[PDB]
Amino acid sequence: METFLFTSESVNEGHPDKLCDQISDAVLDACLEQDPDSKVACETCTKTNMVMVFGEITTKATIDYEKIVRDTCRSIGFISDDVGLDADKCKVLVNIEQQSPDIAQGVHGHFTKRPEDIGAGDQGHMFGYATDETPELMPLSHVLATKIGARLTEVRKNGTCRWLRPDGKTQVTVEYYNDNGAMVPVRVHTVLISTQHDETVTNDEIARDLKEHVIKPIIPEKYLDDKTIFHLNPSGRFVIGGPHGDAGLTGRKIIIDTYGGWGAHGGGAFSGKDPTKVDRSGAYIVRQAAKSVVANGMARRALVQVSYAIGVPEPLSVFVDTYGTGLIPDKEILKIVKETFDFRPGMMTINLDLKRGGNGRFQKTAAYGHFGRDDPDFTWEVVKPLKWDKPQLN
Amino acid sequence: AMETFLFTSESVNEGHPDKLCDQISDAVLDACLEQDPDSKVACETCTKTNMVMVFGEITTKATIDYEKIVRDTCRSIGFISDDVGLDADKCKVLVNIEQQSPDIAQGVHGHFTKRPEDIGAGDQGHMFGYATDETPELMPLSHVLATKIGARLTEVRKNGTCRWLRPDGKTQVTVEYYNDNGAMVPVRVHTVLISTQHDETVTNDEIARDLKEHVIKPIIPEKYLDDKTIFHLNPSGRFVIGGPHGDAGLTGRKIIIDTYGGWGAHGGGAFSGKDPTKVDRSGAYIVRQAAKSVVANGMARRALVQVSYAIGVPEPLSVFVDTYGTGLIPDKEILKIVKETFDFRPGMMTINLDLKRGGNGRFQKTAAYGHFGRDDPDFTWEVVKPLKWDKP
Ligand SMILES: C[S@@+](CC[C@H](N)C(=O)[O-])C[C@H]1O[C@@H](n2cnc3c(N)ncnc32)[C@H](O)[C@@H]1O
Ligand SMILES: C[S@@+](CC[C@H](N)C(=O)[O-])C[C@H]1O[C@@H](n2cnc3c(N)ncnc32)[C@H](O)[C@@H]1O
Ligand SMILES: [K+]
Ligand SMILES: [K+]
Ligand SMILES: [Mg+2]
Ligand SMILES: [Mg+2]
Ligand SMILES: [Mg+2]
Ligand SMILES: [Mg+2]
Repeated sequence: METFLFTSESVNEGHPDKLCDQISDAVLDACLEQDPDSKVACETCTKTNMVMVFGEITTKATIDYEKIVRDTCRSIGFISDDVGLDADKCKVLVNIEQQSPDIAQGVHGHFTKRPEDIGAGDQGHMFGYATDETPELMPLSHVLATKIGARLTEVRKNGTCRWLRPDGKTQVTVEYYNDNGAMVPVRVHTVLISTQHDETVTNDEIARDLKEHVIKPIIPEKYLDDKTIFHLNPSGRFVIGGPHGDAGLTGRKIIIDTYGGWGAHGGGAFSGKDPTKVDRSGAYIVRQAAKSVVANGMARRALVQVSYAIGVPEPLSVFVDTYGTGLIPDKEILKIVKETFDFRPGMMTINLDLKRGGNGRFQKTAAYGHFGRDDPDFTWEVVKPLKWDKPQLN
Repeated sequence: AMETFLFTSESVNEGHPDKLCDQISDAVLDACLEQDPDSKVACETCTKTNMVMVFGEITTKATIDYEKIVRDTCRSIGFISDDVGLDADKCKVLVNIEQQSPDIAQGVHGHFTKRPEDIGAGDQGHMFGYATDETPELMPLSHVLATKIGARLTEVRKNGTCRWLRPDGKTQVTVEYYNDNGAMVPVRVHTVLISTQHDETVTNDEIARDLKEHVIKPIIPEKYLDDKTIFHLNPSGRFVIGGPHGDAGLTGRKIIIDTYGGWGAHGGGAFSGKDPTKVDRSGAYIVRQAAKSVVANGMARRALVQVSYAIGVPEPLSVFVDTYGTGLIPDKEILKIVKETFDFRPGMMTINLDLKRGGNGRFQKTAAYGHFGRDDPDFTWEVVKPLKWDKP
């Protein structure tokens, strides 16, 4: 058994970049709840005692940008200068304008084009990935780092670890075997957690609590052994956190948002964008495509690329690769995927019901990742039946 | 019939508002390293209509005019009027820059007391380096053509060939590829796309003519072009409003365009506005050197290298090498050689690649047209290292 090490990280809801992603998606949800046809490109940035929302929104919604910022900051736990931002005292800056008329005519003819004619809202390329190594058909390295980060938030909010503050990051090194291009986890090599904390707790109590309350409950017993390496607040002190410790921006966690370094990324951020922004509706459809290929048993792993030009509905390219694990040739998987999914932006919006905001639909997507999640609002997680002849059947 | 697949990479030029932000961020870094090479810099930039903000964490002995660095960067790019999407002299410049968290500074560098081999990673994360023999710069052709078409787009605006051009432009190339036992062999350019900002003096037929004869045809090798290549030339039909005026920009929103255009992998960290204790940068720069050295020494046709860190720990938590079945020796041996040849500790990388020297736009030059595949001697991570191996 020749093995290799692969590492992915995560950050929880209180990381200053993820805070911005969550605020950006709070603004989106708010615009859509009132005006489903909202054009939203909402960017957020944060530093000590400052939040700025900026970019382009055309909506009929009545929005107060200041209340959405201050509410999002509050629910996450940023309620004093001690935890790294005070939702009720921080400066909130707004530089939001309507979408360029030049973009609006090409994309959606100023709200006049029919679904099937809606152009991509920008150029770019997006990838979808899926792997049979976990039930959610995601990479184990990403899934553990992410589920450890969610746990880290949960034990802060349920009172299991009262010493926790909101800002935390995780990283997991998984030791893998390649089985004919499929990825088979062997064991967890290294676990890293860095978490903000108050001045009541010793580093021995942090190490103990993280192993017992956060790590052992999330990682399957069979991947943990007495050689697994643990780094637990390795910097030795994490009291100052959130924006007070580090400025955050929307769209600076795009690998954490997706597959943790597995598959590929076309580089587009998701948060604060309505679904004419193919960066988001396009990546979601290619995840649904990649997942459907693995879930139907057509392959053990699959990577799908799509690409767009602004004002053009049809994709410029589509790629399927199954890393040698496909049970039919990759070009027939490409033909089945092209027959089965509509990559036109106006169609993707409707097929995935992405014009619904409210009940934090998108805000929920803006921490703990966009993919591998079971909430029915994650409509791109629903597997589509695919038509093919399985080698094993007559 | 030869089996092929389509792979698409994009680029943006120096007037893209996200890329403007990367070049401001890295202009700040330059100014800081030119006066104080031990400068700790995490300089973030964002921009919208008539507005640039610099923010984040700088500890430097340097005496810096942030406001003049912003304006001079906006000016040399060409944002000199509201008509081209930002005026370097009119716009509001906001600054929310403060000193690095002492909790980070103690753990990372012991407030400037830790020796190089003991220097902590400034953060956790992971970082990928890639190389492929398909071009002479050992970059993927999809990425190279998109990138070099965008740099030509800027060059024909500056040199006065196409006087209707404004600063903000995007490109995208779809390449048709043959898989030759894991090695990537480019067959042809399937689709070329350009969207460029433009004044009111030019017609769409003049744009499409000029973009093909002045911009595309000079850059793309003839052997890759044919009478079936698809060309999307300003497909939105109108691009007069541009720059920050048409789209908010942010530092670190072009990390794929900064790297390998969707080939290899990305750990998700941004480069621009960071000093070298930031393993996001020094980490990705050394794994590029390692990947490039494996391919350039003839050990493989393609190579991916991952490295990972924990904050405050000098040694990486993991390394992986994969050659996609092109390695002439087993990957576990290539890993052994890379570990023996490359020092991944952040204090060591900084000195070995000379990353503590800025000025003369050392980093500002990496903040557009990509950090890899360039032969400027300032790109010390492009220098190939000899590797000791026995060719089978
Ligand atoms: C280490 S900071 C990034 C570097 C920072 N811009 C600087 O000036 O060095 C990145 C993230 O690590 C976490 N972090 C902040 N302070 C930390 C500390 N003292 N120890 C460990 N992790 C910390 C927070 O999640 C923060 O957003
Ligand atoms: C189209 S904008 C992204 C979406 C935008 N935030 C919105 O409100 O729809 C992204 C980039 O496309 C380019 N762009 C801007 N205006 C354009 C136009 N009218 N036609 C084509 N490309 C344009 C610029 O490079 C800009 O930074
Ligand atoms: K930052
Ligand atoms: K934007
Ligand atoms: Mg960040
Ligand atoms: Mg983009
Ligand atoms: Mg952008
Ligand atoms: Mg990072």
